[PDB]
Amino acid sequence: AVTESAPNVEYHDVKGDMIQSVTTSFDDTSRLLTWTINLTPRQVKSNLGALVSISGNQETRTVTINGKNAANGGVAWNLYTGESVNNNVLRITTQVNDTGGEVKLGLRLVTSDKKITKTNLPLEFSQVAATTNGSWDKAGYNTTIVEKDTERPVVNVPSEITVYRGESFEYFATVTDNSNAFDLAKTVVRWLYSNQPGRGTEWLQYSVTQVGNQLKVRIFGNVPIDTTIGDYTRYVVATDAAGNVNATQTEMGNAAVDKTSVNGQFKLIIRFRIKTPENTVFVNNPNQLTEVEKNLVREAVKKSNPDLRAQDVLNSNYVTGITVSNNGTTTITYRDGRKDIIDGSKFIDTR
Ligand SMILES: [Ca+2]
Repeated sequence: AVTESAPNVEYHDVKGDMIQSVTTSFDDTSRLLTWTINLTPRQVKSNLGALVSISGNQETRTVTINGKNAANGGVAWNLYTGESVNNNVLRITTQVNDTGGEVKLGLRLVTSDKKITKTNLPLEFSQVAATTNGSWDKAGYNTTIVEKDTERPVVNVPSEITVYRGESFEYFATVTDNSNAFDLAKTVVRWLYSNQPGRGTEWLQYSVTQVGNQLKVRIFGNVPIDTTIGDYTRYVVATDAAGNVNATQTEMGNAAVDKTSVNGQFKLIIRFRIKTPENTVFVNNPNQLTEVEKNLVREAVKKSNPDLRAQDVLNSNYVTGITVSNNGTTTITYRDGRKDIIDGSKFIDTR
């Protein structure tokens, strides 16, 4: 990624008459730094010369003057020469090391109708007339470049997010990073296969905010009353400013196949919200229900839970999935093997 910036002015000779403005553009992929120096000499002349100093954390790659590669005059300072035009640009590109930190650029600039050489460059305004006899400038700039960030961001998400059919939910994840700088657009909640909430869970929504040095990820939505009961693996995948991700596409795929976990993974569990019958079932002996009575009990649980479909229980069969004990305690075993238990005494009276 790129960032375009304007560096600090460390020093500038008030008697300079060339530099119009300086900007910087850093590419954090290549870690190339570009210093752009816009020039409007009062005395254009034919030739432009630039004595360039850079901090030890940079090493020069390219220097262009008026769009063309500058002749390298050679050597703390290095001479570059090229064409002088009234609206000119000197562009200096450096490789920044891995550390980054404060970067500096120093400049001694001239125009001249003479060939500009290392023996004839003036070091101060007062020596200009006797040497290059044109325009002159003298400045130093500084700015700060981030350290190379190779450490992935870390998501903290509940290991399990449980939601209920017919109800809304809201959970929260957090992301941190050593750089404390993130890419919120590339921070998502998704299933394995694509950047989408996933087939069967299209209702899964999220939003991302930066709160201080953390990301706050809201995971929320409304669960349809007829969505599939069971569990799903989903992933919080966050990207830092440098482009590091907590879990890569390859890693997610391996984790899904091997049944292992990645940072940011959670299990999304969809549950039915069970309701105890309010309608009383009357039995002969509350400790030994007859088979006829157990069927009354199953029907009453079905009545009190009308959104519980055959396909929602074990083996898609109400008789298999809703079992009733000798004391009328009812177990509802769902298609996924999870279960709810209703105490029989809650809704069973002795006749
Ligand atoms: Ca990082």
